[PDB]
Amino acid sequence: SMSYTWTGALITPCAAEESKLMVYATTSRSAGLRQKKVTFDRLQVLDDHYRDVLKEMKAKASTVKAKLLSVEEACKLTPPHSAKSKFGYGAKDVRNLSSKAVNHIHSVWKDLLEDTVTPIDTTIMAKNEVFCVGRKPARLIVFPDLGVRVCEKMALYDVVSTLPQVVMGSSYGFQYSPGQRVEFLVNTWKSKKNPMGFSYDTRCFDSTVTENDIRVEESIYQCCDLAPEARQAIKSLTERLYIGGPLTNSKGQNCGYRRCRASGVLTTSCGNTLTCYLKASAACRAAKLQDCTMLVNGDDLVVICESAGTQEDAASLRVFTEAMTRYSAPPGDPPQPEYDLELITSCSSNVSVAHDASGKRVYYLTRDPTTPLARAAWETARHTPVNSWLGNIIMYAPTLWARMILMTHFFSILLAQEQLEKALDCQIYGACYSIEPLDLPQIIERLHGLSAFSLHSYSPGEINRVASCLRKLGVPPLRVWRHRARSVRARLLSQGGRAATCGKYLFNWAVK
Ligand SMILES: CN1CCC[C@@H](CN(C)C(=O)Cn2c(-c3ccccc3)c(C3CCCCC3)c3ccc(C(=O)O)cc32)C1
Ligand SMILES: [Mn+2]
Ligand SMILES: [Mn+2]
Repeated sequence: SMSYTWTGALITPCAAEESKLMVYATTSRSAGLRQKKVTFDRLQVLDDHYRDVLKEMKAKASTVKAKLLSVEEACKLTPPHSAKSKFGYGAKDVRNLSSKAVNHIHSVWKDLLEDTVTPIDTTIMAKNEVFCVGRKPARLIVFPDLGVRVCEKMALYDVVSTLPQVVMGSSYGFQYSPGQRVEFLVNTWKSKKNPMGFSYDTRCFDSTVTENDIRVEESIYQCCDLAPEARQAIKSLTERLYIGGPLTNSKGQNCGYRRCRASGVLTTSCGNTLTCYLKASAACRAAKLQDCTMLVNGDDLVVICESAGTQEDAASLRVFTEAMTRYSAPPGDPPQPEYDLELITSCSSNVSVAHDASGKRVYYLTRDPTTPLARAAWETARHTPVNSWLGNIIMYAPTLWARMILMTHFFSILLAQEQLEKALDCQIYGACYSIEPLDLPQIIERLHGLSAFSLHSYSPGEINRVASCLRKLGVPPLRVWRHRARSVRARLLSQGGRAATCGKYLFNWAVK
């Protein structure tokens, strides 16, 4: 059946958008191009590999016990900036246990227990994301009302935060920090006698997810030891929200129908991950890949295995891709075999090497600096909820490009404007922090270790990538950034106390 049906009505904005300040942002104006790409008929033929894998997943999920969150708990874990409800309350009311929000949530819950059929309304919107130079359309976000989003947490928060790591073990990508991800990948690579690996990424993964996939996910969740009420709500949520439902735009008009994965529900990330893991493990078996190890974050997959030779590997990946296509998930680009860990890119990121103070080799996670640089450029002009600059400084703090350019530029703009002690909002790992720039040294030490302030002798490929990137975007080269940073460091050190600590740790690399 069709991933989507459309009525004719447009996907409309809810606010003042802006598609430029080179660097652009996606808007609702481009939503029609996205609608085209994500609209198609799915075909799926399962086989005994798929079935054998699923059976093993269920046997693991059957050892998981999960509880209901109370309304109260679910209210307290609602994110502070999520969309206000149609029925008269917002995120802030939910979190402060307003009687209006609580009585309406209890009523949504009771309706889920009592009605297991009526499709549930979702709003469709175009996501506003900054990119770099061609132009890609806006991604679509599809979410139900806030009261339903609280009930999803009641039914499933304990399941989605416990089950996946038990079912997928070390392949569950979301349990790792960047350093931990690197350690998994490097250890896996070094365990093979002749390592080969590849990344796979599915072409419109949300749209490839079928009704059967979503029902299979529910059946995994029902292997858990759950309270009766939980089982009924999870079934009712599966039938009324997860498999499909109607879409309505920001102006309350009927946009169409969805018969595929919603991007804006609690189970999206866990479901996608479980479903990809299931099809990818089955596809490794069809392909007959030797000593296979997988890392999965949504539909981003790395596989690392024993090479069987050059032409053998190339053919084996074709058989893998064929199997994945039969299971409903063709790739955006065909996967390529790699014999260098550094060349495998997934979740937009890759492993690279540098040296610590003692001269020990140290592996760290990096990425192409183009999009992060563009995004930080945008937040120099405008101002966001997410502060992607700061998040990137935190997650990629050991990288050459974050230390030399991102850290430098932003502590300079902060000295200039005297905003050192002003806290900034910052979305990292699905949660919104209030970050004080002088807190960074401690945050980076906690996330990456002290070696992050001390790494040198980076790999020549990484240095050249940063350098080509600066040149392509019009930003000063690295010699300029070393000079500026000597200046920024000097100032911070004059300011004493905590700002002196920033200068000492964050810019120790600039000293002569
Ligand atoms: C004539 N030339 C210099 C003045 C204005 C400039 C406009 N451009 C292309 C930029 O500003 C590019 N750019 C950009 C930039 C612009 C667009 C996309 C990506 C980076 C940045 C970002 C780098 C990372 C921190 C955030 C600013 C930037 C920083 C400093 C400087 C600088 O010249 O000192 C330039 C930077 C063009
Ligand atoms: Mn994809
Ligand atoms: Mn992906």
